[PDB]
Amino acid sequence: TVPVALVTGAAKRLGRSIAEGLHAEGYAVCLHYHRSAAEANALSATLNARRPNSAITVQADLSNVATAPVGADGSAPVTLFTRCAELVAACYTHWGRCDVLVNNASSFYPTPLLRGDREAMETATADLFGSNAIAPYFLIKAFAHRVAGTPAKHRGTNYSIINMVDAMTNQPLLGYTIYTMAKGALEGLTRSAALELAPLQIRVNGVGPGLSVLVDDMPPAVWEGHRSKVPLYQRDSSAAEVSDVVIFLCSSKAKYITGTCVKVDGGYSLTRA
Amino acid sequence: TVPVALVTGAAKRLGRSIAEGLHAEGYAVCLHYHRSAAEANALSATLNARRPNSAITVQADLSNVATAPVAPVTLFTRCAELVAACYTHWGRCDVLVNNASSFYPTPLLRREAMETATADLFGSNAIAPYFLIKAFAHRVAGTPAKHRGTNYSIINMVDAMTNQPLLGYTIYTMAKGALEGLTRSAALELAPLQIRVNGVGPGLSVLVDDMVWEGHRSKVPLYQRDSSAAEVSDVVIFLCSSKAKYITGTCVKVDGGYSLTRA
Amino acid sequence: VPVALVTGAAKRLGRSIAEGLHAEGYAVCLHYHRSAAEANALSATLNARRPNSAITVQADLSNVATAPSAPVTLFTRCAELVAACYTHWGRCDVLVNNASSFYPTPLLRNDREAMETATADLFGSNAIAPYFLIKAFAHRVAGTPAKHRGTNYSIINMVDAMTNQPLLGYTIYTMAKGALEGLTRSAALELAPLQIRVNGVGPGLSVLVEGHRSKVPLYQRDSSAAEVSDVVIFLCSSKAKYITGTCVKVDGGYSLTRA
Amino acid sequence: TVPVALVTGAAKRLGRSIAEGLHAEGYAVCLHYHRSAAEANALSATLNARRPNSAITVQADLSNVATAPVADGSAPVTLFTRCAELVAACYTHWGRCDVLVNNASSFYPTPLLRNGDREAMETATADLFGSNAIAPYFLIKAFAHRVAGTPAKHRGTNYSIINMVDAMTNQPLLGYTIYTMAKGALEGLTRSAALELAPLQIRVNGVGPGLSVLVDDMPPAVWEGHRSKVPLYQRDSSAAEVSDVVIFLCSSKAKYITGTCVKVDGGYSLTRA
Ligand SMILES: NC(=O)c1ccc[n+]([C@@H]2O[C@H](COP(=O)([O-])OP(=O)(O)OC[C@H]3O[C@@H](n4cnc5c(N)ncnc54)[C@H](OP(=O)(O)O)[C@@H]3O)[C@@H](O)[C@H]2O)c1
Ligand SMILES: NC(=O)c1ccc[n+]([C@@H]2O[C@H](COP(=O)([O-])OP(=O)(O)OC[C@H]3O[C@@H](n4cnc5c(N)ncnc54)[C@H](OP(=O)(O)O)[C@@H]3O)[C@@H](O)[C@H]2O)c1
Ligand SMILES: NC(=O)c1ccc[n+]([C@@H]2O[C@H](COP(=O)([O-])OP(=O)(O)OC[C@H]3O[C@@H](n4cnc5c(N)ncnc54)[C@H](OP(=O)(O)O)[C@@H]3O)[C@@H](O)[C@H]2O)c1
Ligand SMILES: NC(=O)c1ccc[n+]([C@@H]2O[C@H](COP(=O)([O-])OP(=O)(O)OC[C@H]3O[C@@H](n4cnc5c(N)ncnc54)[C@H](OP(=O)(O)O)[C@@H]3O)[C@@H](O)[C@H]2O)c1
Ligand SMILES: COC(=O)C1CCN(C(=O)c2ccc(NCc3cnc4nc(N)nc(N)c4n3)cc2)CC1
Ligand SMILES: COC(=O)C1CCN(C(=O)c2ccc(NCc3cnc4nc(N)nc(N)c4n3)cc2)CC1
Ligand SMILES: COC(=O)C1CCN(C(=O)c2ccc(NCc3cnc4nc(N)nc(N)c4n3)cc2)CC1
Ligand SMILES: COC(=O)C1CCN(C(=O)c2ccc(NCc3cnc4nc(N)nc(N)c4n3)cc2)CC1
Repeated sequence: TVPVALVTGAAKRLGRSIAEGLHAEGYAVCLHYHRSAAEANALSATLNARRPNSAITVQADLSNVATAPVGADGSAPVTLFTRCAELVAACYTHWGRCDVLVNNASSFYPTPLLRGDREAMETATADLFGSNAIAPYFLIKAFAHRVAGTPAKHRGTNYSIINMVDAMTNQPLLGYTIYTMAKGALEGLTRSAALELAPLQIRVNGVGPGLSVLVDDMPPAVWEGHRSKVPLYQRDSSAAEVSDVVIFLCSSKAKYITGTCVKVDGGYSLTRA
Repeated sequence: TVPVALVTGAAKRLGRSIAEGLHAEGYAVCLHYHRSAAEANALSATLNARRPNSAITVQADLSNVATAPVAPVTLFTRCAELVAACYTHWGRCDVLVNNASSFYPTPLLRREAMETATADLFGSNAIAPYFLIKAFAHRVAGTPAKHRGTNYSIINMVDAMTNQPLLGYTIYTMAKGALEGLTRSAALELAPLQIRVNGVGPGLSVLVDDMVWEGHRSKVPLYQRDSSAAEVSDVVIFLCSSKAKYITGTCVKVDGGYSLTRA
Repeated sequence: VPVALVTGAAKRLGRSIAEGLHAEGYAVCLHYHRSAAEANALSATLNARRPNSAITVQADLSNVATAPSAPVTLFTRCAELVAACYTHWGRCDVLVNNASSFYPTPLLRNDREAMETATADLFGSNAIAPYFLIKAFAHRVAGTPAKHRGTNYSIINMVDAMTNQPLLGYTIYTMAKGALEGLTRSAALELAPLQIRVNGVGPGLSVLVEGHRSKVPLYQRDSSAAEVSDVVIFLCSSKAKYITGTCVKVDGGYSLTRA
Repeated sequence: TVPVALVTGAAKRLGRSIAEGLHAEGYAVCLHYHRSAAEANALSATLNARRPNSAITVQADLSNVATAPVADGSAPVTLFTRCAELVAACYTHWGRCDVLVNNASSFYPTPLLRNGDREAMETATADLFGSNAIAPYFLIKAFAHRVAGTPAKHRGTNYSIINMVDAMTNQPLLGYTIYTMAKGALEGLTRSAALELAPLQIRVNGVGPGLSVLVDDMPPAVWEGHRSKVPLYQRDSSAAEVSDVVIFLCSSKAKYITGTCVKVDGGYSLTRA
């Protein structure tokens, strides 16, 4: 009877803020994580403490690789598609529903054209394309099938899919090609899924941050200079300044919106060198 | 500290729903109208009944023309006077919604009406907005930083569908392209004053039953209908809320996936 | 012998476009506003290489009234431009909307008349004159009996690669270019049945009158005039006959940059 | 002395016309193919007949799969390896590669929604993404590497990369999600590679057809019905109407253009339902 949100990469930063923002609205939240088990279980505890049985954690590698079956007798590697189906399944198993999907998990590191390895280049392609593009596709598919399979009478009235894209990829970041192409893929998914799932009343939108919760592992004057180029406030956003938009888009007040993106970027994309 | 919204073309349809939506969030509302005096006054009455002194009306032709006093008055002056009306009455203006807009054909293919059409469609949709944003920014720049609002917001009502131009509506389409440029340019220049500038583009919203009505309706992917006024205004209201304080220079399409379509 | 009308033809890109079209065989109507000397000299060069292959026509393209029956509107001056082509050579196959004022209209200081002249000048040259010119052009074609019509009608609007990344203080200019982009799309749709193609070409930084230069990813300079005009010429060629309603950025990657 | 173009999926339709159009401008042309051996060899023969040693054919599956071991004896060949060998082929035979056209592309439905069912699935993802996006990336990588490796004194003066994108993908075709995502990934690559390869004076641009040489495998009236939708001419383009734009972009006349797309669609993207 309570709406259910699945949030990938939910353990920290903008994914946490999204899970939290949805939770404040009344959602039960499936918190996905890959490597951040401690932070995800802690976040779950906070949410459950405020409202019993309003959170769970599920672990999955969203890289475009087949994982190992759980080396022994009777099985076959688990495809990304299956791990994605199981994520959505986790929501139906536990709460009997899934109303909101947020595709937030994403790897982000350089793949330069101009310059051990083989494994680097192979793994990077799978990981960056998986997390940013191919997993969202399969996740959206599982999500869609399970609404299609729900008798109209038992269906939700506010199905929403949010894809976290990037406001800045038309102005690409030097050396981040695979990432950038993956976000471009994700933007196509938004449009194409919004079109094909319209008859089911599944809305599909994007939210593209500019600079948000900027990692500060660098000279302060450099961190500071990066920041200062956002026209608005001359700083990166907080997590909530992004997650609040995600929340609105999922609200029944946004039910005519589909197939679109909202940049949250402090006018950063308006800039030129 | 009641914040003040100026909404152009506020008397009916989407402008009314925006005035109402902002009113419900606590704004005092300057309702601009041109010809729809009766409807604007009635709406002001509703809002004032709910909350005393929370609404006024001001009349202005937003066409790019000079008018008379019975000095012809230029569009720039009428625009400045709109923003000034807000300061005179409540001593502030926090929100501006550029909503008023003419919309009729200017076919390229089968000089009196040509020029008045140009002035009207360009003025309402583009030039008046520019002047309004100018007046708005000047009043803020002139307010000592101590006494400034904390959530200045300008929303331009654009069009989701103008990349897929409506046949025979060239001037209108160009004016909306001009408005999109104003959104980006104003968002950049006013950032240092923390004035956010965004657009909202409806697709098909609140169709008068021109008969065919079912024709257009039926190729909106989402729901196969046009939107209600609130389905648009709610987005406007969000964009004006402090929760949307990192958003500037951008547009939100409210079109039910309509722009995703092809012939 | 096809005819091109080129607004703002006296110097810089307008001149390189006139020249580039002339080298392809076009007769060229060179429009100018103030640059009479330069336009007449250019016309002399072109006529010397090929007799009667160029003329000059003067018009303020600002959205004002000027000079006489009674005040002459922008619409009329625009019609007269296209008419000059038909009168002299009995045709007009290519239109290039190139003429364009470009100067600041700040929202924040750092009155009035300067603003109401600026509005009419920047919107007129960049957007309103183009519309009327496109209108005049389309009517002359619609009125030509089909068997007597050209086979490669082309309109090119000079837009701006960089206006999604607005130049600080240039709001009316930017809005006018956004207006011109809509004209491109709208005219391309409505004139398709007459086989009039309508496209845009957007320079980044071209022929600067260096800080800015060094910011361009490709070559770290501004373009030459020909680096822009050659694109225009291609779009006008029969090889480009399936292209309409689109823009080409000629910007050296400049619009790919961020601050 | 003679500039060299590599054209992927060159055997037929738009890729043949591109190879032909480059050939007419003086290029030697590496014509890659996958399943169309006969057409590619026949096209090579025409080009060689017209100008001796001005064409070669080379075969590669550009699907994102590992392939042809040394019956085997050993290790699987990576897509990246096959891609590098394509560009290598050009250097081995003619000592250069000036132009790369990423034209090969698979195109068939991947519906979100229902009514070889997971090999099909898996092979669709690798094939659509591979041909349309991942192989282009690796090809662009190999190409840039060989230029970077060329002493500036032995470097060509007109290096050009063209990615065949799609004018219509912002108006997505119902049921072709993966294809659409893949083209959005290719658009990312265009922008990103244009930025990163600028310092080596490698230009990187896209050309997006609307409807070109439309397959007529359907009731005439339905075929006529589809073309009739194009506002310009009410027909699909010919192959040359597309390839001539490609050729222009590669010409020295286009040397200031990089990081952009050119729609060749007859105004088709300007339409709405
Ligand atoms: N922050 C920004 O300035 C910014 C800017 C533009 C766009 N965005 C987009 O906004 C979203 C959120 O931003 P963010 O900064 O919060 O993201 P983030 O901190 O970089 O990480 C998001 C989460 O994604 C998960 N992830 C990465 N690769 C994965 C894989 N192979 N399999 C499963 N999960 C994987 C990680 O989960 P675990 O820790 O559990 O392993 C990570 O915690 C991302 O999609 C991002 O690309 C962010
Ligand atoms: N409705 C849609 O499907 C749709 C679609 C795309 C975009 N939009 C945009 O959304 C906004 C609102 O849509 P709408 O249908 O509610 O608007 P609307 O009914 O067509 O008109 C809005 C108001 O604009 C005022 N107006 C028109 N010309 C004016 C002028 N010369 N001077 C001063 N006021 C003038 C009129 O005020 P008076 O009645 O007082 O004279 C009119 O009531 C418009 O900007 C529109 O372009 C709407
Ligand atoms: N150069 C660049 O870096 C750049 C960048 C982006 C876009 N563009 C676009 O490309 C085009 C050409 O650029 P450009 O630098 O060569 O242009 P430009 O030198 O600034 O000026 C073009 C011509 O426009 C004419 N003009 C200006 N105002 C006019 C008016 N009111 N009525 C009639 N003519 C008027 C002038 O003609 P007269 O001299 O005869 O008076 C001028 O020579 C322009 O549309 C421009 O916006 C250029
Ligand atoms: N035709 C159109 O209306 C249209 C519209 C929009 C965009 N485009 C784009 O323009 C380009 C050309 O159009 P087109 O219609 O000529 O293309 P096409 O006929 O469908 O096929 C292009 C070639 O791609 C090759 N290819 C497909 N999958 C491959 C793979 N897994 N590995 C290696 N090669 C593979 C095929 O080569 P083999 O035959 O040798 O196996 C095929 O002949 C494509 O990128 C397309 O996306 C075309
Ligand atoms: C080779 O390295 C370089 O050339 C630069 C890359 C940019 N750089 C940065 O510090 C930096 C970090 C984040 C930037 N963008 C914000 C962003 C975008 N997308 C993201 N996606 C995910 N998944 N996670 C993020 N944190 C993220 N951040 C931009 C620049 C310094 C070194
Ligand atoms: C020459 O006439 C024609 O070719 C068509 C034009 C489209 N048509 C319509 O009924 C129609 C009406 C509104 C349409 N768009 C919605 C829209 C967009 N912008 C607007 N702006 C303002 N200011 N007001 C509106 N109502 C408005 N509506 C699209 C088609 C039938 C006749
Ligand atoms: C208030 O002044 C300023 O803030 C800056 C404005 C930018 N500036 C420049 O030197 C400058 C000049 C041209 C620039 N863009 C190229 C451009 C774009 N459009 C044009 N349109 C026309 N019609 N003519 C041009 N020359 C032109 N140039 C960008 C920056 C220094 C001072
Ligand atoms: C599930 O099937 C359907 O719903 C429709 C799909 C569209 N359809 C078509 O006949 C069709 C064919 C090509 C269309 N687009 C042109 C196009 C775009 N990209 C392409 N890419 C490649 N690689 N090859 C092409 N031939 C190609 N064609 C659009 C519609 C009929 C059935």
